[PDB]
Amino acid sequence: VPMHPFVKALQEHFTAHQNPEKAEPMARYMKNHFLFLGIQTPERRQLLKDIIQIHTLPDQKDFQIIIRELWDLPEREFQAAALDIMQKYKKHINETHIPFLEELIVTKSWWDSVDSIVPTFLGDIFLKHPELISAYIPKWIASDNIWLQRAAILFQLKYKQKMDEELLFWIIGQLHSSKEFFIQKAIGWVLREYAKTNPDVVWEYVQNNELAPLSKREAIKHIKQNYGINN
DNA sequence: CCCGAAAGTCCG
DNA sequence: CGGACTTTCGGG
Repeated sequence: VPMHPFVKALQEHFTAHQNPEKAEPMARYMKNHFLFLGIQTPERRQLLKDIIQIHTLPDQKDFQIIIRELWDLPEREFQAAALDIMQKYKKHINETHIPFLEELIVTKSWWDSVDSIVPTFLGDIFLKHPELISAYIPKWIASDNIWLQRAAILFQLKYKQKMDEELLFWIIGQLHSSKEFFIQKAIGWVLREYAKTNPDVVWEYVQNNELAPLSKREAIKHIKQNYGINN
């Protein structure tokens, strides 16, 4: 069965505008886990737009198929484009897509893809269906996969006043001993971000609970100005 | 334009 | 460890 024509067209059009000179530092930035064509986001967005203008966005029946086929291509720009395309199908994504999103998180995994899946797509789903959080988050924390663990930490990133504080701090407690940079840093990020909404609660938490040095430092990067640094 | 964010390197 | 600095991207 041939590649979906929309995906074939995108592959052809991206490849015709590849930049091997830029591809080398772009690949180094992601610690050489992926090949790159060398196309940065503004042009990549336009090249996708070109193909949508010519071919139209595929019928929603093929949405998951398109994403998978792009996910399976070697160069990282195709996963970046896949996430752009998923946003165009946003209104069609719901709680039944959580396993599909899980599988994107644990394949071709790195911070660039995972951070574009978790606080937005999964965040929105669990905001609407908070009763489903306990069907997934305990498994993610217990798994060997650091990107599912990072997903558990960051899905509430943008919740602001809708943050479930007890849940957030419980998740962080489960993962606070991790020696993995991407877990320590995710903990720092979500605390720093939530501190923009509720600085008193984050300050109390970090002064009175164990965290990796990196996590605490990142958490209070801004709010330490509000409370001061004791001698 | 600006600022803040994932990262990243380089150094003491 | 953590500070100083780097580009790229999202967003006000």
